[PDB]
Amino acid sequence: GDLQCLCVKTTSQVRPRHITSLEVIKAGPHCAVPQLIATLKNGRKICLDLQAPLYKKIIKKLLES
Amino acid sequence: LQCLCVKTTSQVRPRHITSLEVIKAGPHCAVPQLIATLKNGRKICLDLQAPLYKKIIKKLLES
Amino acid sequence: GDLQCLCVKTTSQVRPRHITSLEVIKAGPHCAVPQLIATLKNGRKICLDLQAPLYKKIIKKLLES
Amino acid sequence: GDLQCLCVKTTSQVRPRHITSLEVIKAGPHCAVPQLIATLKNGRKICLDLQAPLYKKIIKKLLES
Repeated sequence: GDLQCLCVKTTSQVRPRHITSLEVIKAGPHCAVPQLIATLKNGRKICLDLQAPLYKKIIKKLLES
Repeated sequence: LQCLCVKTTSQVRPRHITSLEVIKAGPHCAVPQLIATLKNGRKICLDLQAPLYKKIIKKLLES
Repeated sequence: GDLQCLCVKTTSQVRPRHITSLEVIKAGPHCAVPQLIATLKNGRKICLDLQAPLYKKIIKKLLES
Repeated sequence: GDLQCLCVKTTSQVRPRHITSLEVIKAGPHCAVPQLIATLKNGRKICLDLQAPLYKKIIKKLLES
């Protein structure tokens, strides 16, 4: 009932080098769970697995760009 | 149908929307996706209802 | 204020067909004018002219699956 | 290109608790450096310096949210 989240289904089926941006959204009254939304080169957006290995490395790639 | 916007909503006040992202239908997602960002920072998926997104696009393009 | 307009100038020579995503940004502290960021199939991003009707057609092509 | 850097300056100090969203934009034709966009409760957006631990504390603050 308190999970009106954009991120319903997540993924790990993406190459880190294809991510142009990552948004980390705090849990809130509407979606009381953290959210990781990543944008691809094609403008396509996807949700990443809260605690899967991939996100950690996506963040490293981004910062060293 | 490997979308982001699996469940959409119309419960939103057009005036609180700071940005709207319109995503074209593709191989990973059968239909178009409307992703609005509110002032507080929150993101949501809008219902593909012409009168509603038209109103929204108007307030944004006329700001 | 920490932010400024993202758009420097707009592009008029582009095919609606090549746009994968369009971001419409309301005016505010960051920028006194609305912004239309179109992402192309290759990943390139451009800004569209507000006066120009070109975008009303891109929104059409986009909104129809 | 059509786009310039969104961040014209940065805010070297803010309490991790004010942030509701952190967008990490990788360097590209739009900007030669990464950019850290933090959205505050009031809806204010500030840019952060690319200091590893400092925002890596804002990111965990958000993930453990």
